[PDB]
Amino acid sequence: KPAVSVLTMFRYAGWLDRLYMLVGTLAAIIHGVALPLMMLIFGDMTDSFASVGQVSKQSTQMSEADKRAMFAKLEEEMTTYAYYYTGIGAGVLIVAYIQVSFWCLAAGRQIHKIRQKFFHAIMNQEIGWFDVHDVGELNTRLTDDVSKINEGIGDKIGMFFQAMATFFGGFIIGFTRGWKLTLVILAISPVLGLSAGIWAKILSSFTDKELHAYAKAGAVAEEVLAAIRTVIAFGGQKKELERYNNNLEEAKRLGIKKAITANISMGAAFLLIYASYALAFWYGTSLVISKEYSIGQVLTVFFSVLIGAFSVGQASPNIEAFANARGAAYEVFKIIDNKPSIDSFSKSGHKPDNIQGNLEFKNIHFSYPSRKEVQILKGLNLKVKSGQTVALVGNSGCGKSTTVQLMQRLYDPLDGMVSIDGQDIRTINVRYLREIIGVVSQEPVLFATTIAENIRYGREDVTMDEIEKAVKEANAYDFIMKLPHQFDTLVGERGAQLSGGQKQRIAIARALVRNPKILLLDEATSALDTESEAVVQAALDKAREGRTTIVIAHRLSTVRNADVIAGFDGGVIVEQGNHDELMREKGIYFKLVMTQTPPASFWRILKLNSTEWPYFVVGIFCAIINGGLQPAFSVIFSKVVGVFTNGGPPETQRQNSNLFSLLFLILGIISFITFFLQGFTFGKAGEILTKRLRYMVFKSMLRQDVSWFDDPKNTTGALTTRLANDAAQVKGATGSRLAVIFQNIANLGTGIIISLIYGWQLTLLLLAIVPIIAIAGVVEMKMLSGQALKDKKELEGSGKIATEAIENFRTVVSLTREQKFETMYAQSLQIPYRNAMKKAHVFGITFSFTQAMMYFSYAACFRFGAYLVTQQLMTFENVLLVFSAIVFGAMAVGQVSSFAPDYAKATVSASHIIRIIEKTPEIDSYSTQGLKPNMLEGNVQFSGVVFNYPTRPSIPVLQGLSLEVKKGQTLALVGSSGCGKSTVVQLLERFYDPMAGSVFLDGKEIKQLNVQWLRAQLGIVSQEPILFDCSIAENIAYGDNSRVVSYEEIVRAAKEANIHQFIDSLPDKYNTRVGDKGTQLSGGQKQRIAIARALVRQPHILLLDEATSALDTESEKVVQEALDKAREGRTCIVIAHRLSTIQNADLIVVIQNGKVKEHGTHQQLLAQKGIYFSMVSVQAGA
Ligand SMILES: Brc1ccc(Oc2c(Br)cc(Br)cc2Br)c(Br)c1
Repeated sequence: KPAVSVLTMFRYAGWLDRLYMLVGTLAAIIHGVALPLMMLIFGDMTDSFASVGQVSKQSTQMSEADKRAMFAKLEEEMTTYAYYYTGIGAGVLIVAYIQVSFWCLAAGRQIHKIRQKFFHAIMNQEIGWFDVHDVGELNTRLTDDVSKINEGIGDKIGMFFQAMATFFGGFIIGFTRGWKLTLVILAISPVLGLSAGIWAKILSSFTDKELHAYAKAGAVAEEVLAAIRTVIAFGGQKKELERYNNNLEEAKRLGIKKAITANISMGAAFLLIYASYALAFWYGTSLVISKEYSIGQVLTVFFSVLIGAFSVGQASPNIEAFANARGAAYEVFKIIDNKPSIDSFSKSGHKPDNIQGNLEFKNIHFSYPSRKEVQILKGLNLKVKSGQTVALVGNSGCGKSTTVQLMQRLYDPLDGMVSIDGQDIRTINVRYLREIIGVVSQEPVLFATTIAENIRYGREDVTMDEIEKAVKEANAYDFIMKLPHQFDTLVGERGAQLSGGQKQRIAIARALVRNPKILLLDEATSALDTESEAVVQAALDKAREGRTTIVIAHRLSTVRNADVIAGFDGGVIVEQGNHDELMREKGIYFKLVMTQTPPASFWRILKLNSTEWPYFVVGIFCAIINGGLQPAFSVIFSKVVGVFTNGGPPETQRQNSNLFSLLFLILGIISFITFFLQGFTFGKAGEILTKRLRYMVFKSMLRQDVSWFDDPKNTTGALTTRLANDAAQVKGATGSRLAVIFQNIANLGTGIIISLIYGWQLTLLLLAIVPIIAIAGVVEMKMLSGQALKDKKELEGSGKIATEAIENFRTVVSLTREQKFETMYAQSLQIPYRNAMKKAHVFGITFSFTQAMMYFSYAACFRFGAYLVTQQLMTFENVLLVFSAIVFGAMAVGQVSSFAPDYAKATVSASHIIRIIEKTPEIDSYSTQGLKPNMLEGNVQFSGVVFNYPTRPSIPVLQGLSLEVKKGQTLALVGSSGCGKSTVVQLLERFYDPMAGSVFLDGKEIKQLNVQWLRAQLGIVSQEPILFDCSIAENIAYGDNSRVVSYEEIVRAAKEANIHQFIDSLPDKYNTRVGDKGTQLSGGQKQRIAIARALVRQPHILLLDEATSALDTESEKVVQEALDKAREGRTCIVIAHRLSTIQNADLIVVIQNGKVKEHGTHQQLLAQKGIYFSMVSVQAGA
């Protein structure tokens, strides 16, 4: 919404840039003007053939006589027109180069300047300005917005003016050569504007419906694939597929409905558009029979106007290009034009010599940019004498840290003054002030360059001698020399990551080359390892003694030797003095002392699509007819102008034109009828295989075993996404693109034959010319993408050293050396500039070439069409025919190149989808194999089990685990931590087979047992029960599948679980809808429901996995009261973390390191003393 003055935007264009734009825009208008002229001549060529076309047939007496006057007229005329044509082509060749080159030149020249100025502006902002802003956004704002600006002031303007030139130029010629047809042509404009308006309403409204339509299915898929382990446990994999299939079934119906309507729309629209012209032209005929117009003039106006008419449309994008570029320039120039109070690029203010370094802080009230919300310094008084070293101590607020902030004048204070020597800080030059102050900060930063270079950021003029003394005076010499490459090493976020204590010591060296008279050390020892801390501390102590210093840390080791110590409470300076005095004060300081002590041929996807042998042949046959039908319109048009040009005696013409125009409208209706067909057939044929594919994928997906679903690669979202995209994308490829690709090859084919047989060698020529301009049209785009990628690569290097400068900014400014990064940025940019210059010459040449190639190619159409061909008996009516036929047949091939990516994007999306079906699991629930034992009573043996999770085969969970539990008794399971407790239940559900060892139930190894039948006997109840959205009766009935469960049966289970209070309490009762769509309830009820479905199954085995995990107060007491009633009739395993409620358990088992450690009945483990005793003691105590 905000935008910029048109004149400010160009403020960096002067002298030449203004001229370039003037010559370019000029040439741009000449260029535009060229096309409607070219069409004007196409009238005069017509009148020439038309005068001879009328007189030639008017004879029917003399022959040789017509070999004289006619041919002479054609000779002089055609040569004239051809000469002019060759003229225009040269014209466009020149202006088209001038157009793009100059504008791109201006663009480059300015954007270079914009970029430099912009970065300079970023570095000039004071810190309070950064504190309030997001640096990341600002950098992305550096690289993206300047690009928008460049796009707008680029050759797009030239294009705009070329377009307006064709539009004006079109409608002028439109009006002068006649006022009638133009008005008649504008008259039909609203209709075309109106039909394409139905499209923006249909598309936008229906696009949501499908996104709404599948949103119902992909919801199923989301609550399923999220709940997977549950549906896997309860084996609802047949139902959860059935549901998805039932929503898919609707989606396809809506999908076919859309297919019907959208094609009706497209067809009807097209028919309106073509009827609309055909009337303008037939109206154009009605005025020729009246001898009001010439048959060539009808052309001249009818072309010029439609050209100019569409030229409006072709300009519209460049308007947007420019506008966006204005709006993009607003926030950029706002930084450039913003001026700081502080600067630091300013040359102003005193520069004292012989600074003795006497500092004082007077009544300083300050607040950081968070402003009125907080005031962190309320008053203040502090002096520090020259050569002394003062220490600042405090509990919190780090108002300590603020004084170091004010002393570099990063912020100016609200009220009060900071005084270096006698003078107010604000009277001294900012840069020089920063140059007389050294700084060592808590988190040290090193820019990416050599150590010498980072030290060279202390001062730009320095020699390895001074570097050496500096690092040796920081005692950083010894440790870096050992490092390879010596001072030439690397540092940064990338490469050569070092000890912090070494980084700080390079930082102290950097600070030391500064030879500052004032030192600020903030926390520099804090957040550092104890051993190296002393190493650095020594350097700090050696860094002072030449200087006056203020230091802030939480280390009261370094403070003692400070000449003065200062405490803060609430921004108010409170205690000051030598250490001893402060202790004698027994105040804040003392208190703190005591406290701290693969693209490939995939046919099989089409083989799946072969489920329909028909609906393809229908569409294809139907589309090829449509292909053959298109050029016939050109044939008509050719003979409408043809017979009319070839007329001879005028009486017969008027009756014929009617016949033709009638036929054409019979063809348009036959075209509509074929088009809707080729649309609908493919559409339905797409929508059904969409179902088949999504079905088979979703089916194969429920086949895989928990091992797969654990993968970081596959998460619920990524799968729904993979599920939608891949299925849409293959529909696309077998969809419209193919129908069209066949319609068009048919269109060129049926055109090329007609043309070829009519014109001998006329066509053969056009087929030499067209492919070359096409290819030449492609190579340009290749070069374009090439240059684009290259420049992207090059400005990226610069933006990288920008990112460094502005992300680490508060440090660079502390060191000054902003001019450094300015210069570096500048040098970096210099390559894309010299590049951007070449870009213009290239862009220009390619464009001009592809225009010229078209105009000269036009000259060849007629010069050969006349002369050699029309000096022969071969005729004009045909030359027109072949012009249109071939030239359109080609432009229909233009659609091939456009649908090219739709195929690739589809095959890649097929690539995964054919694999996701074919992948098979280790444990497949689908295998009907497995024993299905007849004997009821459950036992469970875990023997010698070693298990590692497939995702994390590093730290093992189970190593040599062994358990046994008899029927009808509870096995309590305790652990130090982890899924060691929980993995048991997973393995009994056979989510996994163990690596080594084995687990039996009835004495049969489950590994050889039927996977499904196994899980069918299991009473799984987990931490967070996931309930699908549906009647709670169904969430319960989920407990048993392969059969519909009785109402009284799901009642009994809700009676069991103690959930009945709710289920009767509700208005709907058992038909109420749950899952946070229809209704919401707390976890206790959800759980009791999960308990209900657990024992609807009438399992022989409950599995209670930390069932009380999320729960509170009486809710626990009631759920536990349900679980406790659920077991004791069954084999049970309870890993519950309430050991108070495990006290009554037939066996308790303590898991340690995946081995069982302790086991026995409660009092039996209580009789011992060890892990379980410690477990029951700790949380009974706490
Ligand atoms: Br009759 C008659 C036939 C084609 C005409 O222009 C074309 C041409 Br030429 C080609 C196609 Br495809 C569609 C139309 Br509409 C006109 Br104007 C009148």
